[PDB]
Amino acid sequence: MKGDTKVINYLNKLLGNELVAINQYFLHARMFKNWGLKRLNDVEYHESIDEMKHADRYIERILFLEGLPNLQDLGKLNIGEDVEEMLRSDLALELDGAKNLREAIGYADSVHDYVSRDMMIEILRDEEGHIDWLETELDLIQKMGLQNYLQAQIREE
Amino acid sequence: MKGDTKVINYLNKLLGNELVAINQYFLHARMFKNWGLKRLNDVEYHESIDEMKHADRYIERILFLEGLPNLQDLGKLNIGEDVEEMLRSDLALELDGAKNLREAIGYADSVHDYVSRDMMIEILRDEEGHIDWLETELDLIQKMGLQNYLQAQIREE
Amino acid sequence: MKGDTKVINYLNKLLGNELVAINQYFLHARMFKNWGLKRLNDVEYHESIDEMKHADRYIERILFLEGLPNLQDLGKLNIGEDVEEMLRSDLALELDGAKNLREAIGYADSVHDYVSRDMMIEILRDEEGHIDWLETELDLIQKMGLQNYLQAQIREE
Amino acid sequence: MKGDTKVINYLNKLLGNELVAINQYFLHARMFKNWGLKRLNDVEYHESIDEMKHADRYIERILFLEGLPNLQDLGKLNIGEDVEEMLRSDLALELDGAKNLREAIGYADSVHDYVSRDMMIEILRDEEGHIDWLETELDLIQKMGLQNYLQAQIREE
Amino acid sequence: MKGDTKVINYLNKLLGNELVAINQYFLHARMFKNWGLKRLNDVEYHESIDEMKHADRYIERILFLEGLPNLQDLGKLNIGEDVEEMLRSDLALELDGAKNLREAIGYADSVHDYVSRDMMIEILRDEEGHIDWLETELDLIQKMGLQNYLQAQIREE
Amino acid sequence: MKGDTKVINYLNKLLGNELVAINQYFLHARMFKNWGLKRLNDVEYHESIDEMKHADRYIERILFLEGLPNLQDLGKLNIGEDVEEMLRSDLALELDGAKNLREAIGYADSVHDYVSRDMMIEILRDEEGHIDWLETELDLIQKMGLQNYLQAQIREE
Amino acid sequence: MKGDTKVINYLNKLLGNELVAINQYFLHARMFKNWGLKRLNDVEYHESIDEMKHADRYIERILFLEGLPNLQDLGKLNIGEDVEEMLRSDLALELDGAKNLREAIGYADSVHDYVSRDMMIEILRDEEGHIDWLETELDLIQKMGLQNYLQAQIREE
Ligand code: HEM
Ligand code: HEM
Ligand code: HEM
Ligand code: HEM
Ligand SMILES: [Zn+2]
Ligand SMILES: [Zn+2]
Ligand SMILES: [Zn+2]
Ligand SMILES: [Zn+2]
Ligand SMILES: [Zn+2]
Ligand SMILES: [Zn+2]
Ligand SMILES: [Zn+2]
Ligand SMILES: [Zn+2]
Ligand SMILES: [Zn+2]
Ligand SMILES: [Zn+2]
Ligand SMILES: [Zn+2]
Ligand SMILES: [Zn+2]
Ligand SMILES: [Zn+2]
Ligand SMILES: [Zn+2]
Repeated sequence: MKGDTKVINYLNKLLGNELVAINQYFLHARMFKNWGLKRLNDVEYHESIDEMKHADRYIERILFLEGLPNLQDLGKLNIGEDVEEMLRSDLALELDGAKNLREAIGYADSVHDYVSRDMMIEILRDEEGHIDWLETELDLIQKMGLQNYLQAQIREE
Repeated sequence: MKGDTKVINYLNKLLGNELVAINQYFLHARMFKNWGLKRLNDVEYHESIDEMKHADRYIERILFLEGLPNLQDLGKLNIGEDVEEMLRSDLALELDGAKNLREAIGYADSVHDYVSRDMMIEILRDEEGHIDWLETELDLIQKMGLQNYLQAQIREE
Repeated sequence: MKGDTKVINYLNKLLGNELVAINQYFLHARMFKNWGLKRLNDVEYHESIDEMKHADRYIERILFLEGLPNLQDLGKLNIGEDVEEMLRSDLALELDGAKNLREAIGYADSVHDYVSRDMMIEILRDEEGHIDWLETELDLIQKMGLQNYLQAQIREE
Repeated sequence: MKGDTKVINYLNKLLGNELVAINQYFLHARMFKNWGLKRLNDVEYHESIDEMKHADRYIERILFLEGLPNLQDLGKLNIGEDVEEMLRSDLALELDGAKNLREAIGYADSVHDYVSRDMMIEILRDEEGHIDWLETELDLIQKMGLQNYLQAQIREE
Repeated sequence: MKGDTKVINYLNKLLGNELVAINQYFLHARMFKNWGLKRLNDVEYHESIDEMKHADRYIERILFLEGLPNLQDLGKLNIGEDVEEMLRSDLALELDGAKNLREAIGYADSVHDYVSRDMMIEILRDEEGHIDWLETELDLIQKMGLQNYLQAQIREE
Repeated sequence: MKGDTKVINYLNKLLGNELVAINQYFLHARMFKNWGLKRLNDVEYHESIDEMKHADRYIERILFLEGLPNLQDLGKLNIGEDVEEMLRSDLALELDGAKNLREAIGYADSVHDYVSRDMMIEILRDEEGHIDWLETELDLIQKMGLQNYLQAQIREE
Repeated sequence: MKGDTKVINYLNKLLGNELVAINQYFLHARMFKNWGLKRLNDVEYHESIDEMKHADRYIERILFLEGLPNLQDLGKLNIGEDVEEMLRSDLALELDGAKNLREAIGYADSVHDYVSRDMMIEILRDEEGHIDWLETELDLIQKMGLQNYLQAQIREE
């Protein structure tokens, strides 16, 4: 069913955001796992899988709309070297992604692509969940101190 | 069955205390949940449901005695901005509540409303349990320090 | 994640509507139960619980958006003294609430708060169910007459 | 297998009767559900479904006989505005349809289409059950009065 | 254990109230069953049994206190001839019995018979439930009229 | 609850679309079944049931909004005579219906009927699935040729 | 445990080959799904998951050896527009990848990194499975012709 060209361009842009987040969260999860921070590996691994499922939904929607999914153009990763810097980099990426989502959702409504919009709102709700988790962990580091915070990560929850 | 007017007035006063406590505990619980303090969310939410059940018991008893439950006049909430201030505010509210309960219990006995009295003694028992929990947590903060105490709240028990 | 100030104000106003509805429905449920109208007790009790669940969603959303939930300012209850008066008061209240809901949903969209919008649309759907139930009962009183209507309430459904 | 032209014409006539009855019973059922008359929604929905299965049987039989089922020419619905008027309209429609069935059954026998005949007799048996249910409900309205009658419809059977 | 003489006298007075109520409720229940009012037979039979368990508790307590249970002096029954008169007679009897219970409870406290007191308060709680059921039924008769009220009694609940 | 008059008009137009689609998908299904194309019978039968469920949602919504469902005015069927023509006819009908949905969804938003809008977006989502299925089948016929395509339809999936 | 620098570089190169394969196979899988070729969607999806699992083993090994996994530099995708082109492209990618693997396995042995070698031989055996499946499918297209081959993909296996 031929979709609106600019809607397909926005979906490719959001797919590009999910591709960056997949790699960044998956690498962060295995860095945490290597350091023995099991709880953080578990959450970040599951965050990584959520972004993979988001990428799948964009890929299928784009193809349904008769566009060409662009899995070629990976954007900048910001890996970071310590726990706080890693979580802050994830959070910055998420806030940028939500901004792009909000734009695409408004546009999709104005051209009456309500099914693309409905899918993007469900994805945005998941992203707000990822944001909440990141903001909360960053705050906990501040309130209990990094040493207590790291000790809390060693067992799976 | 027409009840004593002053007993109905005391029951409405106690109902009013429960209404404040329901709101204060429920909001505290969701504040803790938002901060990622799961154990405190769990306990405060259950303390909140306990007060809801107390409020139910007063409402039914007042109607049985042919009075008019007053759910309109909400007393002052004292929310607080940090863990210790919140728990201290719940404790202050509970202690004021137990005082009113003791007074009503004595009076119900004087006019031979022993069933309203039996109900109030059971609620007072529950309130002494909320007080015990609050006092103990405040003492733990002091003994282990705030950072260790916060760390201990992040997993459910 | 910092929310739009006016969205938070709308959320607090809708929360205020839920708090009124919780109390009014709960007290009506127990009045019905005291009169031995078990079926009306059951339905009104379940609507009060639905409104409690709505209040909880507003509270959690306001806190996530970094605002202050206002559980202090209870609006006017209109209790009523007989079955038809009580149902009509619940109806007027629902209709006023639905009006404020529609206004907030439109505004959430203008500022791209699509998750708050998506939440409030699910709550609106629930409110339209409460309205449908109230309007239907009111029409049944008219069609079968009050005595038959009361008779049909004495057994739980 | 090439069927008799007039038999196919009769089958299309009866299919037309079924298509009117599907819509009329379905709409009556949902009108009853909207009014809170659950018992009547339940019966009329199930009659609607009976008529749908009758239509399916005509369609398949016409196809087997190498004819063209006509689902295009919808006959006149008579919806009605209150319970008695709705039931009486369903009854008039069923009586008309039974008269057409009797004629078609006679004709199928004279051209030796005994399988079309046997199908139509099983459908006529179901229609006589529909007529019996309608005649009985209308008589109950008279005997107990409309107010008691409507009260009797509010719960599922 | 030798009990207080007046406490035993009060226990025998209350036992006497129970013995009247057993007979009156049992006979009312069977009168209702004979008339085909099954719901009322069911409730009144179960009230009869409650009173029997109350009597058993008085008998055992008087024996433990080294007193002589008096099952000889049956007080006045007031049976009544129609549903409302029967219920109103049960209610008057229960109100009288509650007044005697209140007096005995006050007295047991002043002589430090706290276990007799605790038993009597549990019995008073059950009696207030009996009073509530009666008051509610009598009000239902008024609100829906006697004919609808009797119709509502023909099936078991 | 009194709905917006133009919303009810749109709901009636959409209902009219579903009614055409019910009949056309149902007749196509049984034509495939008669031809021994069991796979196509199964899919088209399930699409017809999907449109019946859509039609039920429109009817209940219009009644809730105090409108009159119009099941009388059946639009034009285009049945077709061979597999490819029938599929193309279903596709043209679906695309016209999706255009009407988009218009109604926009309008519903402008008058704040967010629950009617929410219902229509779910239905649109289903229609886009119908569309995808039809487009895919039509492309398969071209890719593998009609003879292989027919062969693939004889067994149930 | 500090690994050999050139081993880590080989590991990063092979991880790069997996990242290309994950994307190419996943998009191919969803392209097949869109065309209604379910059997091809299923196999290519499961091959993509295989590559994801390989990527994970490289990442974990590189971190264990204290190197930095490079998930930033994505190599050239060759997507293709029809089934045969897409399969040939996956085949070319696989053969290039197996070449890089053979080279790395040899070198791991020269520097006594036998655990890296053991991991890479297991991945190579999986890659030879992917190669076998692709060569086999390409040969089937030529032996049965593309129309029959496409017909054979529409049902899942
Ligand atoms: C186009 C990019 C990718 C897409 C679309 C994608 C997609 C998916 C999907 C749909 C699943 C199934 C998840 C579920 O439903 O449970 C999955 C699983 C998985 N993915 Fe990816 N993924 C991508 C990239 C990656 C990358 C780069 C890694 C690198 C580690 C990875 C690692 C995994 C792992 C370990 C699993 C679980 C496999 C298992 O044990 O079953 N994925 N992926
Ligand atoms: C008049 C004031 C209230 C009364 C009398 C009341 C009463 C009740 C009662 C009786 C229950 C059932 C508890 C049980 O048996 O487990 C309940 C549950 C609940 N209440 Fe309230 N409540 C009141 C106010 C509130 C408020 C202000 C909130 C705000 C959030 C709230 C939130 C809840 C929640 C989330 C539940 C659990 C419902 C569930 O099962 O999911 N209540 N309440
Ligand atoms: C009119 C006179 C009385 C009648 C008609 C009556 C009748 C009955 C009946 C029909 C039962 C149920 C029996 C069964 O099927 O198991 C019962 C139970 C019982 N009765 Fe009576 N009774 C009378 C007087 C009394 C008195 C004076 C007592 C003094 C204690 C008494 C004590 C009990 C007790 C303890 C039970 C068993 C209750 C339970 O635990 O379920 N009854 N009676
Ligand atoms: C107003 C229009 C129609 C409406 C509203 C309607 C509605 C429905 C509904 C709600 C169901 C039950 C679906 C489920 O939940 O599984 C159903 C079933 C069915 N319908 Fe219709 N339908 C309509 C027209 C038709 C027509 C013209 C046919 C012609 C055959 C038909 C044939 C059937 C059949 C065979 C079933 C399944 C019956 C069974 O075996 O239980 N319907 N319909
Ligand atoms: Zn995402
Ligand atoms: Zn995310
Ligand atoms: Zn309390
Ligand atoms: Zn408390
Ligand atoms: Zn609500
Ligand atoms: Zn509501
Ligand atoms: Zn029929
Ligand atoms: Zn019929
Ligand atoms: Zn007793
Ligand atoms: Zn009693
Ligand atoms: Zn549809
Ligand atoms: Zn459709
Ligand atoms: Zn691989
Ligand atoms: Zn491979």
